[PDB]
Amino acid sequence: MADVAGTSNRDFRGREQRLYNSEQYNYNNSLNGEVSLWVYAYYSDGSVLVRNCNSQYKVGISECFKSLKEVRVGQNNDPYDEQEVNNGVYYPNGGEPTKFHSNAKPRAIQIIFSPSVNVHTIKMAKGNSVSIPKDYLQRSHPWEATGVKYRKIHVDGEIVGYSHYFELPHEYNSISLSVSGVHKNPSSYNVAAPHNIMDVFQSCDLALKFSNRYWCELELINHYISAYAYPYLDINNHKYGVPLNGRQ
Amino acid sequence: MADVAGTSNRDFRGREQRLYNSEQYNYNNSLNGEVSLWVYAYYSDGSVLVRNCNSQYKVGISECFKSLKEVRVGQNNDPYDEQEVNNGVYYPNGGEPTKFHSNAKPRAIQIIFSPSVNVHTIKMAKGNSVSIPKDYLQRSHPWEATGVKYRKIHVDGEIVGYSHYFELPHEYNSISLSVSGVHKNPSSYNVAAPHNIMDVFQSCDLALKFSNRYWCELELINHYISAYAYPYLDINNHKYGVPLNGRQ
Amino acid sequence: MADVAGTSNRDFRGREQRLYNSEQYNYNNSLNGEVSLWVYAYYSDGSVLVRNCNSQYKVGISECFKSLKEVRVGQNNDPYDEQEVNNGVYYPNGGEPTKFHSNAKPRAIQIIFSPSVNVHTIKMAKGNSVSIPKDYLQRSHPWEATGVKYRKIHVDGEIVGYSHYFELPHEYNSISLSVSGVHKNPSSYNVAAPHNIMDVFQSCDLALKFSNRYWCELELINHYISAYAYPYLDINNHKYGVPLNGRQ
Ligand SMILES: Nc1nc2c(ncn2[C@@H]2O[C@H](COP(=O)(O)OP(=O)(O)OP(=O)(O)O)[C@@H](O)[C@H]2O)c(=O)[nH]1
Ligand SMILES: Nc1nc2c(ncn2[C@@H]2O[C@H](COP(=O)(O)OP(=O)(O)OP(=O)(O)O)[C@@H](O)[C@H]2O)c(=O)[nH]1
Ligand SMILES: Nc1nc2c(ncn2[C@@H]2O[C@H](COP(=O)(O)OP(=O)(O)OP(=O)(O)O)[C@@H](O)[C@H]2O)c(=O)[nH]1
Ligand SMILES: Nc1ncnc2c1ncn2[C@@H]1O[C@H](COP(=O)(O)OP(=O)(O)OP(=O)(O)O)[C@@H](O)[C@H]1O
Ligand SMILES: Nc1ncnc2c1ncn2[C@@H]1O[C@H](COP(=O)(O)OP(=O)(O)OP(=O)(O)O)[C@@H](O)[C@H]1O
Ligand SMILES: Nc1ncnc2c1ncn2[C@@H]1O[C@H](COP(=O)(O)OP(=O)(O)OP(=O)(O)O)[C@@H](O)[C@H]1O
Repeated sequence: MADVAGTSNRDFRGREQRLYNSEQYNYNNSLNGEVSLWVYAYYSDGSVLVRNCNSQYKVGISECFKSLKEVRVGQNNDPYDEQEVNNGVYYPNGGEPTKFHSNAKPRAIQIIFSPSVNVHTIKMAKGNSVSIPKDYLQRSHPWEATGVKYRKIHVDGEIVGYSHYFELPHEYNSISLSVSGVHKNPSSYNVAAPHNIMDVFQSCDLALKFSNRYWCELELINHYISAYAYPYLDINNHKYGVPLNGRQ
Repeated sequence: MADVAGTSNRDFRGREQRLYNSEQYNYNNSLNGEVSLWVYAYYSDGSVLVRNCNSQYKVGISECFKSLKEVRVGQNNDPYDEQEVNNGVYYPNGGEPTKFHSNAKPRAIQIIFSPSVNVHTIKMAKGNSVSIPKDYLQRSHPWEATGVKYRKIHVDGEIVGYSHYFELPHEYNSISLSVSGVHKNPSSYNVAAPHNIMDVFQSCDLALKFSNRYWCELELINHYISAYAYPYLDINNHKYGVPLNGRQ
Repeated sequence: MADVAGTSNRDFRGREQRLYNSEQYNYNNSLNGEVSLWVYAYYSDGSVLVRNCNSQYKVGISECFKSLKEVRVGQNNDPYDEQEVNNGVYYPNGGEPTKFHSNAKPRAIQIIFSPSVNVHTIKMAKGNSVSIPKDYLQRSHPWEATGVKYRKIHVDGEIVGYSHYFELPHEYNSISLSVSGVHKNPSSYNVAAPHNIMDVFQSCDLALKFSNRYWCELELINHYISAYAYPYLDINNHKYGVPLNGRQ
């Protein structure tokens, strides 16, 4: 005898490796492929809650003020005091917690999409603590289209995902949050027109969700992001992901 | 320069105020606007759980027997005994709780929609304790269309919302509950036909939800309803809401 | 005369009984009828979690690794240790629980549909512990169509439901799970084309859900399955259900 490895056009092992990676990249971008969304809530103790949803055609996550708060499973969370925090955040002077600022409040949110999203379809409702998009329902558009703010996460010249990050450093940064994006579809075949619409309804049923609180960004990077070939952007602006298209 | 306030057609401050209010009322009723649903569960201790959802195009809430039960966050809820209540309510003589009637059972339900709902589209599945609409699945239509029972909440001659209220005073009033309504659309443009269908799918992702148990109706009126310009109807048939159209 | 019972074509009581049963069977199969899905998670202590959803047009259930785990309401569940189990199952050697195998892990899953499902529409995402269908998102089709594996549950010659059962006997059988099916529609009228599409969106709102952990299969058979005329298949391959069509 056979040709020698890495010297000719008959390194079929090499060609197959490149195709395997290209096939995965392009399958993900096909209408048969996943589109995925991660919402990361960063807490002052360094821990990070991730909410993930993976689905065909479109994907979303919807959270309220309470559901974004840090919960340390199987440890003390002062649940009564934190309900009083909630009452005090839903209306000023509306509660009697033993604290001014709950350390269970997120300090920042990172939204990441898989590279298979179309950024023009991204929608976000970053609402107030009682789940209104813009102060009062009567004046609220139920979302903002924020795609232009999404940064490409590049690795080795390939877009491995998209990130929108915003800090919540101020005491009044008390939010509810929903996010939605639609899978790429450069064809003119509408996946939700009658020929395929019921499948999109089924995709709502079939969407897989994951949630966990990791003790720190290092642990998240190591045992979640890297383990499962997900894209990420850390606090030092370091990009993580696996470039696949046309690559060995 | 200038004319004197409140004496001529050049009180532009006055005209702008009236337009600001009219714009909010009419924006809410546009296809860009919210439709909102509140389900209030009233408990014997005077507290009130609210479940709220705010979304474009259509909105709904789905609860089971268990999820409607009173939960006092961070206080004693006798969770084992209340699981035995559940077993005893799912099937007669099916549990061994230390009580005949759980005070965590709702005594009444009020369903309120924003004025932007079309009442003809309202659907409710008030089912039994195991989440069947009408005793057995084989004979169950999955909803009832109850719009004709909805009372207008009028303030200053304007409809600020719609209410359907039913008490659960009897021991056998053990329910599951889902409710759905569609945003007004007097146009013939179908928001869920192919030109806009994927946006309606995204609205399912983007819908914002809120839940809280207020200690009493007074507190709910003060720190939830009134604070956020929501419609309400209290036990004394008093109407709450903010009239906007054509008004200063 | 009157004729004597059970001797002539004028036993109208008999004819009405047969029609009542036939009407229920056939109503369930009409587009006005329910389609229902049950996911049973079997634990080593003999208890069984059921997740049920009942809805018009289509129905689904989506669970993650954590949500399928046994929770004994109001009893000790060692929540910190079980969070460490989760960390250790999401990534090998990723936690520090006091055990090798959590007895809260399901030992098997049974998926049952009502007889009103079309088995060709059934879709399942049996994913890994972090909610990816097939190891990595890039290579994952978001479901498998498993209808050919569904066994008919026959009683008295009638199909009363469909079952797909799989054991999780191995230590590596750590899963996430979503399942979806569409209600029979032998007509060519698309329930999700524009004439009726918004109603299918409302059905997503209106779907009723039920969850409970029964202490054993006997109790489930007695107080859930049999009580509510649901189909079932027990560990000894015994079929349960109520035959209705053309029957008294
Ligand atoms: N492209 C390129 N890579 C370099 C160069 N010098 C060092 N490198 C390293 O080599 C890596 C790329 O190697 P290859 O993947 O085999 O080069 P390629 O350009 O992708 O060529 P093909 O994969 O054969 O199409 C990069 O990640 C660099 O870190 C250089 O001059 N050009
Ligand atoms: N319309 C009306 N309001 C009265 C009358 N007497 C007292 N009021 C009070 O005045 C309020 C309405 O005042 P306005 O809003 O300025 O009157 P309006 O009829 O709405 O007239 P415009 O807003 O200028 O179109 C009501 O809420 C009443 O409580 C009356 O005779 N007619
Ligand atoms: N069909 C049938 N059933 C039998 C026979 N012998 C005993 N059985 C029992 O009788 C039951 C059926 O009785 P029926 O429902 O009145 O008989 P059928 O065949 O359904 O007749 P129709 O309901 O009048 O149309 C079955 O469940 C059997 O357990 C037999 O020879 N033929
Ligand atoms: N020294 C080099 N000279 C020329 N081309 C390079 C070199 N290093 C990498 N490349 C190529 O340039 C392209 C971009 O790779 P690069 O490593 O810059 O991506 P990146 O990970 O986004 O970089 P960075 O994260 O440092 O901004 C790839 O096709 C890669 O093969
Ligand atoms: N004394 C009055 N004489 C004439 N018109 C009035 C008077 N008070 C209010 N109105 C007008 O009548 C219309 C209805 O207002 P009204 O206060 O009756 O509404 P409402 O809040 O539903 O009343 P209620 O709650 O007492 O049934 C409004 O346009 C208002 O400006
Ligand atoms: N002894 C019998 N002789 C003839 N027909 C019978 C007899 N028993 C039942 N049947 C009929 O045969 C058909 C199938 O009934 P059968 O009891 O076999 O269904 P099944 O409950 O699926 O049976 P199994 O569970 O034992 O496999 C029905 O129409 C029934 O009336």
